[PDB]
Amino acid sequence: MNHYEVLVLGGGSGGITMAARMKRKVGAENVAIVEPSERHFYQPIWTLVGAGAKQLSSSGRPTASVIPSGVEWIKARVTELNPDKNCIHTDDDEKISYRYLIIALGIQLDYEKIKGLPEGFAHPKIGSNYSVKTVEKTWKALQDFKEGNAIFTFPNTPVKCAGAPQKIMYLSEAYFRKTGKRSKANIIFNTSLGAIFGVKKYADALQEIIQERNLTVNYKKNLIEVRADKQEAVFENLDKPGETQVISYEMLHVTPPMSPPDVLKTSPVADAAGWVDVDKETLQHRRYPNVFGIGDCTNLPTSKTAAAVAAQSGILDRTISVIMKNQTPTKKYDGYTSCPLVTGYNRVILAEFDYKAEPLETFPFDQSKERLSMYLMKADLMPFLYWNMMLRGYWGGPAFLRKLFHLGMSLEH
Ligand SMILES: Cc1cc2nc3c(=O)[nH]c(=O)nc-3n(C[C@H](O)[C@H](O)[C@H](O)COP(=O)(O)OP(=O)(O)OC[C@H]3O[C@@H](n4cnc5c(N)ncnc54)[C@H](O)[C@@H]3O)c2cc1C
Ligand SMILES: [Cl-]
Repeated sequence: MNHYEVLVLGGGSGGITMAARMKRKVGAENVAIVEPSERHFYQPIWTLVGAGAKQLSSSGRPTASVIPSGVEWIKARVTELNPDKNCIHTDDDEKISYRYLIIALGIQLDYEKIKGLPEGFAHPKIGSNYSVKTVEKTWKALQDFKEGNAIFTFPNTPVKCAGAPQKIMYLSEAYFRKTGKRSKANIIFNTSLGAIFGVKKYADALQEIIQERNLTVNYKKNLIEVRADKQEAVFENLDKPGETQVISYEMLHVTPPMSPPDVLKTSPVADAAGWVDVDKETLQHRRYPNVFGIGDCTNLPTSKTAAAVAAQSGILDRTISVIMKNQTPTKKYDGYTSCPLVTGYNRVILAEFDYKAEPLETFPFDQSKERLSMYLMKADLMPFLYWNMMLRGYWGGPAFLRKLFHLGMSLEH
């Protein structure tokens, strides 16, 4: 049975970042990544891809080109987790043991929970920014929009980047004004949630936009059926159960229902809902002390964002180092996360907050305003930071940046 001191499950944002950091602690030959996909994507780009502002090719690189040098890429899927015996099963019929385990399997998309998807994507006028197979269909549907309803959904499940389903709406509405079709478009946001955003400061700002641009937002409305050939969508009224509505669309962006990865749902490392059961502050597993979790696959009570993964990687780096010296972890993860809310083709409301859902802004100015600077940062600077800093283990969030920015705001006050 092959053994690795540190075994990383998943070759995404959290997996590649943790493998880079652990490589410095224990050596590249003592680290392994279990990842099936041959491509690695910076998913935050797909919002602008579906809006036509960015190309899909720029968001992906071969998985081989982000594996840390010297670290073994176990190209396969995880099929079973047996933490009581510190081992893992693999769709190549291979068993792997570990001294420490880092689980970073992300979140799972389930378009099939909606009738009848994904078969409906074979037809025009419908897309989804959440899949590499459908993000370009969002842009094609936005280009070919003539007249009618432009409908954007938010499912009744946990999601990754909760702001993305409404980012493309603001971008679509700006495109309609840009190209002389706003008078023809009826923009509808049907969300299963009862609020536009989970933080008061940024939700109030997003509400100003919704009123100013005459966007229709129906809360507690969930998409249940797509009749793609008919170009109809069926929504259920979560507020009055039993009520359903069939509505035509000239453009339909679908945010799929999401769930923990299937291999984790009934796994011994999951909680009652299927997420990896980890400590809120240290990211160490609550049952098995040599198991750790990071990212969308965990039950960390904060937003599932790559920005949260960056902040979690720094905490988890310390947690495992302290555990490696038999000590007790002291640095607590604050639940930092950020959703770069694109409101136009050159504006971004940069929401940053913590576990208490209170703003934790990095910059001195008020980030609840739409800013060209925050757009230029997200579009033209974050991608470089992602490939070159974070995936190499040199980015643990903007905590140090926030402190030194506030120090200068004390030098001035
Ligand atoms: C459209 C969109 C826009 C977004 N915009 C932003 C943004 O502006 N800011 C932000 O902070 N976040 C954003 N996000 C969120 C961000 O992309 C994710 O939260 C981030 O990638 C989470 O990292 P992760 O490692 O936990 O998951 P991932 O990066 O998705 O990694 C999961 C990996 O696990 C692998 N895997 C799955 N199952 C198995 C298995 N059984 N065995 C082995 N490997 C497996 C997958 O192949 C994948 O490589 C956005 C997401 C989307 C979809
Ligand atoms: Cl760090």
